[PDB]
Amino acid sequence: RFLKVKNWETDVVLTDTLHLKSTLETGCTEHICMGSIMLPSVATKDQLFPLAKEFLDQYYSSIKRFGSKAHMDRLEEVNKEIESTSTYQLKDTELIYGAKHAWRNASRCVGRIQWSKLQVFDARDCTTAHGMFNYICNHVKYATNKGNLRSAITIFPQRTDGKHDFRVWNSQLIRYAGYKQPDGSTLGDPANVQFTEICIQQGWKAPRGRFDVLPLLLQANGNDPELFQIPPELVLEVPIRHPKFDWFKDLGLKWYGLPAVSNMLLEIGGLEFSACPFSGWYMGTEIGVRDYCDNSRYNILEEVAKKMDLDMRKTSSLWKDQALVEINIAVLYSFQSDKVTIVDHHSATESFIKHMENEYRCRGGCPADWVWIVPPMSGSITPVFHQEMLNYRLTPSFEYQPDPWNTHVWKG
Amino acid sequence: RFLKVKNWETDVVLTDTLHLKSTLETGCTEHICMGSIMLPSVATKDQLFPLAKEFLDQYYSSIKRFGSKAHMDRLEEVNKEIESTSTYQLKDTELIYGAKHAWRNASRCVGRIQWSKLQVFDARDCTTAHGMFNYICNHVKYATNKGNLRSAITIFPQRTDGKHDFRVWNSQLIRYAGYKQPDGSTLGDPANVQFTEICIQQGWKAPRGRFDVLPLLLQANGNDPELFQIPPELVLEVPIRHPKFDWFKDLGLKWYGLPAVSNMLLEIGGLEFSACPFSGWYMGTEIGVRDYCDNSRYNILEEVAKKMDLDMRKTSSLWKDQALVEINIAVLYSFQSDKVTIVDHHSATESFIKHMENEYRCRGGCPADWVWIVPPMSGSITPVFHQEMLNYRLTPSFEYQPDPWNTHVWKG
Ligand code: HEM
Ligand code: HEM
Ligand SMILES: Cc1cc(N)nc2cc(-c3ccc(CCN)cc3O)c(F)cc12
Ligand SMILES: Cc1cc(N)nc2cc(-c3ccc(CCN)cc3O)c(F)cc12
Ligand SMILES: C[C@H](O)[C@H](O)[C@H]1CNc2nc(N)[nH]c(=O)c2N1
Ligand SMILES: C[C@H](O)[C@H](O)[C@H]1CNc2nc(N)[nH]c(=O)c2N1
Ligand SMILES: [Zn+2]
Repeated sequence: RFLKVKNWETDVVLTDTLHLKSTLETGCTEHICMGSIMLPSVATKDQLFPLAKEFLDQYYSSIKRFGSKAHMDRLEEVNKEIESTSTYQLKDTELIYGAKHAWRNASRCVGRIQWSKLQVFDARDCTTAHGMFNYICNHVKYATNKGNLRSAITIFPQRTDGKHDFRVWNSQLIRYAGYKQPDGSTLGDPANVQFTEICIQQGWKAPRGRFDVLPLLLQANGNDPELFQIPPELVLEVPIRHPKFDWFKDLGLKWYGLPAVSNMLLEIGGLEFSACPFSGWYMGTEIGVRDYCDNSRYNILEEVAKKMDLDMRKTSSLWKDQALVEINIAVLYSFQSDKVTIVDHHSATESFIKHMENEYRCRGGCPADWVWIVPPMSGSITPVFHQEMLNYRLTPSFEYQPDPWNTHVWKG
Repeated sequence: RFLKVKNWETDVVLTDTLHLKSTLETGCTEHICMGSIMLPSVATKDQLFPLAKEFLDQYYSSIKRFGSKAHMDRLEEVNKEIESTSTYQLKDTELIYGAKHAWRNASRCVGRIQWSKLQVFDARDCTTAHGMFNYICNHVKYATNKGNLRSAITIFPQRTDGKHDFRVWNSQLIRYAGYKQPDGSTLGDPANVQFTEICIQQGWKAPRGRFDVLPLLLQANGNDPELFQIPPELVLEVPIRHPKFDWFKDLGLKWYGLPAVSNMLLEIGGLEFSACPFSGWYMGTEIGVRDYCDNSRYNILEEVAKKMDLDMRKTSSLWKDQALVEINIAVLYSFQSDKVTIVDHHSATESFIKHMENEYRCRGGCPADWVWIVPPMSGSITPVFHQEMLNYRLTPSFEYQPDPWNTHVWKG
């Protein structure tokens, strides 16, 4: 009832009781562990009050007024509004708390040491896709902050019935387009090929090149979504050069500064915000390992091996690893020389260990998904590899949701 | 009741029903996942017959005679012997099947494609520590096979009462000694420091150097354990050189050829074999990443960085990664140039994916522990990073057991 997580590189032990607050289910059972399944898995007014009460009880317990006068009245206020409207509305302060804690509880996030420094943009007065575009542009500009990146989230109106849904159809505000070829291969980002042709469907005019920034596809209040192109002055990009290999520029590689995921659902006291794009800054490996070196992504280990004078015949020459380290020294160096915020997987994972100690101290635990926290290269030389982690689903939370084109009752 | 695991680098999907046979518990619940906990957690004659029956039912179902004449008689034979002796004895063939399947079910093992080619040495007639030494020496010689390594396991008598236990006190048959220093630091292998002084306790005379092979500490039939030194001609060692950097020899590094874990418990039809050393061959990373570059192990990233002309001031120069790749090219190259069997983490993980497909095909699944299967470097450029895995505990199995010095009722 009070479980222990050990670190095996430092012999450090912490005791988890925060998992007792856990409510949702993990997909694991007593006889099966699903901690490597990628995505394991309309509401009524009955269900809504325990979720609202539970949330309000932790919000007022966090401003040091649990069960006090303001809390019992807010309880009644929301109870009455859920009887009346079969839903309710969060205070600005409750929205900001809920957002920061959804991040704080995101067990797959290695960057959560920053969770309390999150800028919450309340876009709950938005009514149209143009309104959404405007809010998103201000989000991008604000979070980019000329390379001194700042964490932010923009929260569009919550789901009501279910057919009046606000959705960003992009999986990230800033993504490079993916184009299939005659010979089957892929220019640009193979991840986004289907989306890059959904945009062409709704009317995008593709500049069929490499690092072409995709347009926004914004659905407001359930209406069919509409295309908007982010002003290119708002999309900050870092050209990737190496601090030794001058042929690295000839590779002609660049990535965007702002990782801003836009396809997930924010849940706060039973309220479902289906459009809530949030951004931080990149950890180096997400670009230099996964974006660049994934087989089904940019898949550039070919060239980086070549130009380095590498033994590509033998699988065991570790030419794949050797080009992988250089690519990540190059993204880091390129980003830092342009004063664009980036964190290397060593500093980010040490920060997470530090963050984990803070959580267990003042909170009683820190839900963490080892499978996602360990970086996708050099795993065991980072401190998180050796750190046992308990994963469990606290709320408020970010949750996956299906892509909107699989679910949307179209009409136009 | 019929779960699906997906690969996300190939979009390949397999269906797991083998988990329905699963019996033991995983440590996870519906509300907590412990898949990153390192070690989560005397028998009676009542418990023994279902375990014996279950095992016999799968053994006879494997030689294509399930429920037939020989099976129902063997059932009765073991039933009668568990009534009589409150235990029982495995046939040579049942022992070999049980052993191979404990390996086959070891969800943390990436090398299981070889599980059916396991050499089972039956040492159940052993009575003394000298007998154990003899069996172990023949094991080492056989499995080493002059560098053309062969998988093997030696199975000492099963636990009976609990105070007459056969145990190898070494965690591996071949381990380098670890000596603390005046200035606190460590010569040799810091992992084994406590064992390296337990040997000195029982009378070892330490050649306090680096790669000093430890003596065996063999406990037979519950008696106090005794020291034996493996003939050095039986301990095959690979000097580590790099195929580019001639200062790599000056590092003066070597590892033993034979990974042969000796501290675990083999469980077969409810029978507990507390001493069952088993060996295969090293995957490169266990030496070049964990053994060499772990903080609390040989911790040699210092020098390999230095001699390479590396920027060690900045954490973000990825000097740690850069020395790590070279070290692993060097272990691989050194082992292969000496015709000593070694497998690189690329081939071993591709083989495991191939093996996984075989299992789901002819068996209905393959218990796999993602946390342990993904190699500790370059995780996402190997195919297992992108492979969802269901972990569950089948039997026969290898299980952890406490170190014998924490449990042994001494007397001498
Ligand atoms: C401030 C800098 C940040 C860094 C360095 C960071 C780092 C990461 C990384 C490396 C991942 C793994 C995702 C992948 O590998 O594809 C991740 C996931 C995640 N991040 Fe953070 N992040 C940051 C900010 C944020 C913010 C501001 C939020 C929310 C407001 C957030 C919420 C999440 C969530 C919910 C996930 C997991 C979602 C899933 O299940 O896929 N992060 N983060
Ligand atoms: C044939 C070559 C083999 C290779 C390349 C191999 C590879 C590995 C690796 C890399 C690990 C992870 C352990 C660690 O990282 O410290 C492992 C674990 C394991 N291996 Fe294999 N292995 C081989 C043979 C065998 C054999 C012959 C057996 C049993 C008879 C076996 C049973 C196990 C078990 C039970 C574990 C996990 C034990 C635990 O929970 O710590 N392996 N193996
Ligand atoms: C705020 C943030 C910052 C960052 N630096 N990186 C992030 C990565 C993801 C993310 C991206 C893709 C996938 C699916 C494929 N891996 C899961 C994710 O969590 C995310 F949501 C948010 C991120
Ligand atoms: C047969 C075999 C082959 C190999 N090539 N490697 C192996 C590694 C381990 C092993 C070693 C240490 C630990 C604890 C610290 N990691 C767990 C293990 O499973 C093991 F048992 C067996 C192995
Ligand atoms: C199969 C596995 O669940 C999947 O590849 C996961 C593993 N861990 C990950 N970890 C991070 N940070 N990002 C990912 O995309 C993944 N992918
Ligand atoms: C904390 C974590 O459970 C621990 O470090 C595990 C992670 N995965 C591992 N995987 C392998 N192959 N070997 C290990 O020692 C470990 N250690
Ligand atoms: Zn689990």
